[PDB]
Amino acid sequence: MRVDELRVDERIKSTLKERGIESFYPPQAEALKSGILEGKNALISIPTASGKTLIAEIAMVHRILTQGGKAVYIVPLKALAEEKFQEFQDWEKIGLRVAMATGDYDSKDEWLGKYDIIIATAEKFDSLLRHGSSWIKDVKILVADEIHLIGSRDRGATLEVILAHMLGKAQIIGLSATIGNPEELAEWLNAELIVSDWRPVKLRRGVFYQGFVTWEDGSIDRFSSWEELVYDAIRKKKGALIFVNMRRKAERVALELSKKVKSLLTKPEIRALNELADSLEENPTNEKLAKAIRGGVAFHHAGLGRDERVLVEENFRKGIIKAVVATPTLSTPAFRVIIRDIWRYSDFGMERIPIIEVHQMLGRAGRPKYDEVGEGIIVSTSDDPREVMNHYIFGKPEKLFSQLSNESNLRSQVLALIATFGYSTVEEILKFISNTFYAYQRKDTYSLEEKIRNILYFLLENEFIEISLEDKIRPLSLGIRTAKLYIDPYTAKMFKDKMEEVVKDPNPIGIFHLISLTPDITPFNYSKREFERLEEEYYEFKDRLYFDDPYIERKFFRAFKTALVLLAWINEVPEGEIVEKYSVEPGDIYRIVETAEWLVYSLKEIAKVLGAYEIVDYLETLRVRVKYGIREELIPLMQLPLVGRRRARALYN
Repeated sequence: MRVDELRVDERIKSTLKERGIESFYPPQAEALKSGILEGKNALISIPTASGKTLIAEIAMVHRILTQGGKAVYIVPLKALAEEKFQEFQDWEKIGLRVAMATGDYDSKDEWLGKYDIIIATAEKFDSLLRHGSSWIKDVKILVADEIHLIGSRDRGATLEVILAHMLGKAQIIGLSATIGNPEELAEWLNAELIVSDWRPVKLRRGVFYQGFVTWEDGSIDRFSSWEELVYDAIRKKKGALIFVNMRRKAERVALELSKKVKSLLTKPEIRALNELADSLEENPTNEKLAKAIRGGVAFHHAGLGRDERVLVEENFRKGIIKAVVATPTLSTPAFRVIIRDIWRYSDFGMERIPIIEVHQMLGRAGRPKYDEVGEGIIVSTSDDPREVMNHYIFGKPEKLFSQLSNESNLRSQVLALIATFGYSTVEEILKFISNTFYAYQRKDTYSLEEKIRNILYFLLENEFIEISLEDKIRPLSLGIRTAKLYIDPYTAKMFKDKMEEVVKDPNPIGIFHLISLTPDITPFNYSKREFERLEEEYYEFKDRLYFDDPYIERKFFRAFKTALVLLAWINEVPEGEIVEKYSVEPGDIYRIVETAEWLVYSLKEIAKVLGAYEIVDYLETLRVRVKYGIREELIPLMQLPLVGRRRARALYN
C-alpha cells in the first residue's frame, strides 16, 4: 500500500513522506484497512520490526483530526515514554499538542487538557482516572503498547483495569507480541484481530550447540564458540546484541568479548570509544562499563543509571559500539541477536525464559537498511539442542492469563472503585469484574469473589471504608486519600498503625525503614557477608525504628539496609562511596530514591488525614531532602534549572 492510497487527511500523508515512508508493509496495510480508521477496536499482533507503532500514530491522529478529542498512548514503563515522546514530535508540525505524563500520582493534572496526544504509563493513567481529570471524557482513543504485559503477574492488572474502564467509551487499540490466545483477547476487546509474522528483513533463527549453529531451515554452520558469532558479525562490519540473565553476568561477558573485539576496532573508533568512556560519571559501576567500552563492547542493565543506559543505547545505534550485552528488564536492532541464557533465577527457582520473550528477543535481529537477513541464535550450553529448537522456535507462545488476582493490585483496586469511582455494593464491584479479561476467560470466579469479600473486610477493619446493615459501602477520608495517593492500602495501613510512633520520634532511619517495609517498594538485597554488619547496626539503632523486634525477617533487614542507604543519601555521601559502602549500584539508588520521595510524600498526606499535623512540615522537609539527597541548608539552591547535591553543595560553600 502506498501512503497515498491511504484514505486520510493530507496532513498525515505529508508528515509520513517527510519521514521517508512512501508505502506500508503488508501487515500495516491489513491493519489500516480493518476498521481502525472507522473507529473499530483492534488487536495488532505482528513483529515489532513491522512498525506496530506507525499503525497506532496514524489511527490516533486520524481519530483526532476527524473528531477532535485526545488520544492516549499507554506505555509499559516511564522510560519508554521519552522515546515515544521524541518520535511523536513531528505531529506538532500539523499543530498537534504532544504531552508526556509519568509520575506525580497525586494530582488531576488539569494542565493536560490542552494537549491532543498524551503519553503515559498504565499506573499514571489509572490514577488520573481516580482523580477524575476533567479532560478524560474527551479521550476518544487509547492505544496500549505491549498490551500482552496484561499477562504480567506484577503490573498486568493495572493495564487490565484501565482498559476495563475505557472499553465502550473510546476506541481501543492493542499492540502486542505473538501470544497463544490472540482471538480470546481480541474478543474481550471487541476488536479486529490482525495476526502476522511478515517482516521486512528475513529472520533466520538457530541454535548454537558445541561448535555448530543449526538453523530452522535445516542447514549447519560451524562456529568454534558462541562468542565467535559476535566476532564474525563485527568483522563483517555488522553488530551484535547479546542477552543474558544476570547483571554481573552481562558485565563479565561484556568485558570478555571486548578483550577480543578491540583488535577489530580501527584507530578512529578506539579514539572515539575512549572519548566515550572518559565521559562516564565516575563510580564503580561505570569503571567497569568504561573498560568494556574502550574495548568496543558494553553491558546494559538496570544497575546502570538512566544516562549511562541512554549513552549505551544510542552509541550502539550510532554503531560506535559494536556489541552490547544486556539483561531483559530495560532492553535498536542488530544483525545478530544472541540469547546466551535460557534459564533465569526466579523466586520459584531457576526457570526457563518464557517463549513469548525469546521470540521478542530474536525479533530484534535484522536492520532494514543494512541487512538481507537477520540472525537470532539461542545458546544451548547444557540442554538438548533439539528440545531447545522445538520449544523456542516451534512452540506456541504462552497464553495470556489475567493477573487480576494479584492481591496487591486487587486490594488497591477494590478500594479505588469504592473511593474514587463511587461503587457502593459488592454486587456493583462484581459488575466491574464482569467487564475484565479475568471474567472473560471465565477464570475461577468464586476464588476472586472471596478474595474481594475478604479485602472489603480488611478495608472495613482499618477504617478506609464503612458499611451499613443495609450493606451500603461508602468511603471515609483515609479511603479516598489512599486511593488518590495510589499507594497500596496496606502501606497506608502500615503508616496509620505507626503514626503514633513517628510523631513520638520523627527521624530519618525510622521513616526510611518504615516505608522500605511496605509493598510499594523493593528494598535492597543484602548478602550473607554484610548481614553480620547489618545486625549490629540494627541492635545499635533499634531505638529509632518503629518496630519492636524483627523476630518475636528477611524483608525487615532489607528495609533496614535501605534505611541506611537513603540516610547516607540525604547526608550527602558521594554516590561512588554509597555504591561501595553498601554494595549497591546507581540505578537502584535512583530508583529507590525516586520511590522514597513518593512514599515520604504519601506519609505526609496520610498524616494530614489523621490529625498528626505537627509532623507534616518535618516530613515535607524530608521529602525534599530525599529527592536530591541533600541537607536542608541546600534546599533553596535546589530551585535552579538544574544542579543538585552536585554543585549546590559546593556553591553553598
